[PDB]
Amino acid sequence: MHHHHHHEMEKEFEQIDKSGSWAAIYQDIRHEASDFPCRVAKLPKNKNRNRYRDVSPFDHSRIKLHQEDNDYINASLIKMEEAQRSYILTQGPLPNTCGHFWEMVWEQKSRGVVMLNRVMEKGSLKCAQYWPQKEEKEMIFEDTNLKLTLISEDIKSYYTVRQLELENLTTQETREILHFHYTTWPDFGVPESPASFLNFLFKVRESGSLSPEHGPVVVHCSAGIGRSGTFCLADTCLLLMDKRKDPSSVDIKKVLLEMRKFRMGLIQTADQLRFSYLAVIEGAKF
Ligand SMILES: NC(=O)[C@H](Cc1ccc(C2=CC(=O)NS2(=O)=O)cc1)NC(=O)[C@H](Cc1ccccc1)NC(=O)Cc1ccc(C2=CC(=O)NS2(=O)=O)cc1
Ligand SMILES: CCCCCCCCO[C@@H]1O[C@H](CO)[C@@H](O)[C@H](O)[C@H]1O
Repeated sequence: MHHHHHHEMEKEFEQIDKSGSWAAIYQDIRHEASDFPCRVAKLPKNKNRNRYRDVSPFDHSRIKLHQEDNDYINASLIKMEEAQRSYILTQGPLPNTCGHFWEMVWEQKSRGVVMLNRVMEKGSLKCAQYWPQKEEKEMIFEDTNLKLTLISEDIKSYYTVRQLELENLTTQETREILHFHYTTWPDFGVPESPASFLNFLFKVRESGSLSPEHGPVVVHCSAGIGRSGTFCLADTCLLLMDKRKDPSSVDIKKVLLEMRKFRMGLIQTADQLRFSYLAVIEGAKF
């Protein structure tokens, strides 16, 4: 990628931004977004497994738990072919689905978990605390054979990184799970700056949590679509620029619509779309 690519990219952002065109672009994405059945998510017995009735995983891409009783979890597999990366986007676990959440992490062989929301937002519980606190580092999930222990916790200004140990109580196998928690990303909003977001994304990448040597990273916010979608779109577009002969050929609208074939509503505001674009052009420099 040469300087002319950077030039066109930056000029384009400026042109879109100065004319406030994000609004129209975002509307077109919403208007063209695909729709597929969500029959399983809507089954009566799955009512208490969904945080929002208007946010469901499509049947074709939903993540199935390996258990036979009820394999449903509100989670979707976002598989980006050209970029060669898979992500699992899920809702913030409910108190009764924290076990399911870790069963998914175990079954999919994930190494990292990216959390982009806070436990309480706008006065209500938007995500059950599914990881241990300092005073009780050990957790055992009801109706599961999984134990979770907090090994380390590093609290920074805009995010916190944790090392966790997940253990299968039946086989005694233990695995290191990295928790990347962005603690200052407002609901329906954007990160404080492209720099903070990029530092976070790069930290996730450097850990190996996004490598094909491990299962798909699990990403979530409250509904698993707005902030989670922004995070994944930026990472994927960055991947495409590093792989393509001509990085300026990346079509952000096309890429987002492709991701939306896997999970509904990815990116919830025009400003989040704008931020994704900004994060990509800023990250392209690195
Ligand atoms: N759309 C939204 O803002 C959020 C989801 C939403 C939340 C957050 C975000 C995020 C922004 C972000 O930046 N990141 S993010 O976390 O992804 C995006 C979307 N959805 C809602 O608030 C909807 C009510 C609604 C429906 C349609 C349109 C508007 C409101 N509320 C519910 O679904 C609660 C509810 C769930 C099940 C039932 C039930 C029906 C039933 O039949 N039985 S029941 O279980 O009681 C009844 C109520
Ligand atoms: C997510 C980041 C996507 C970056 C895609 C940038 C595509 C640049 O596109 C180019 O921008 C130039 C400057 O306006 C125009 O003159 C060119 O005709 C146009 O093809």
